Amino acid sequence: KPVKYTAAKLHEKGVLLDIDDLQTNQFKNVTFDIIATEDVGIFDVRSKFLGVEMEKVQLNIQDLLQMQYEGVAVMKMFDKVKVNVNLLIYLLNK
Repeated sequence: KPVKYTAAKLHEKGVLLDIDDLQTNQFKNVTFDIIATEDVGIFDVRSKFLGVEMEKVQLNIQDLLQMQYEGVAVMKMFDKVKVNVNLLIYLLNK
C-alpha cells in the first residue's frame, strides 16, 4: 500500500525544498508514492508527473542517518528534487 504525498504538501511541510526546472505552479502535478519493502529500513519512492511514473529510488534510512552524521541537512532524492534529510527520516518512520 503506497502512501501518497503531493510535491506541494511536502513543500508546505518542509520536507521538499525545490524541484529544479519546475515552476512552483506545477508542484501540484508531481506526486510521490512511498512504498514499504521487505526490508524495514528500505523504502521504494516513485516520482509521478501528471499520473505518470517518471523515476524511482530506493531509500535506505541508514544512508540518510549517515548523512545526518556528516552534518548534512539536505540531499537530492532525485537529481532534481531537493529534500530535508531530518524531515524525510521522520516521514519515512511515521
